[PDB]
Amino acid sequence: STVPRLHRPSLQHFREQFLVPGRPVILKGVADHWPCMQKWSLEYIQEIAGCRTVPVEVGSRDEEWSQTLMTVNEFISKYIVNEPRDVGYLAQHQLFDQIPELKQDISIPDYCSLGDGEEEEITINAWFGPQGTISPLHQDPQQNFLVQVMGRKYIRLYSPQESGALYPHDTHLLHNTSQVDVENPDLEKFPKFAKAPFLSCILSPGEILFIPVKYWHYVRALDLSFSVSFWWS
Ligand SMILES: O=C(O)c1cc(C(=O)O)c(NCc2ccccc2C2CC2)cn1
Ligand SMILES: [Mn+2]
Repeated sequence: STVPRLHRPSLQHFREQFLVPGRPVILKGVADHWPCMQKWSLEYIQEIAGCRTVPVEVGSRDEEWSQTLMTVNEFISKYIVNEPRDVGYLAQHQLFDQIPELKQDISIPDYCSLGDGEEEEITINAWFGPQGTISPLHQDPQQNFLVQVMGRKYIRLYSPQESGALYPHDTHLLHNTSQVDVENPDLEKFPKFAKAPFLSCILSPGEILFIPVKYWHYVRALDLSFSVSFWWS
């Protein structure tokens, strides 16, 4: 079944029915009027950040992801517009600490204040990449508000209760990552994955997905996509 969509729910309503229990939800009417929703085009991102060095993750379309450095202009040029030869992702980067002028175009969701951490310790990451970027099925150690700004993203969510049916890697460095290709699972090797229930959604611009702490999430970009994630506790 699908992730429920709620429009500007109260802090208490979000705290009691989702944050505390750990239930995913899509929040509407919250970030749809953030400045990023009208300003951030490729033309705008180049003007404000084109000459800045950003980390980019590259990988083949069972291959393997390496990490390099290049200017935003370079990234867009040879991973977004010019019929890219490989997949490049400006992923998990604190672009807004590097570029404060872009931090004016977003805010911190008020729902974060319901956490036991400090606002200064919230990690804001930019996920800027082309159609086709795919995360592995994985779980993070903090709460997360995934704000979609450009394009859409298909996202699958498995509860932490389903960890057994997701076959996590046994190396400590990857114990938070699933061995299973979500959208083409090897059921002969990972049979328990087939009967694991899940939530799914297509996250579209203006929307915020609340990924509870340690909720397994799988993300695939359907179009040219720019997402901003808020990791908070
Ligand atoms: O908000 C979140 O928790 C979140 C969002 C995304 C996203 O792609 O939007 C995400 N993808 C990870 C991913 C994809 C493609 C190559 C590499 C990587 C890894 C970072 C090394 C993971 N986590
Ligand atoms: Mn994640």
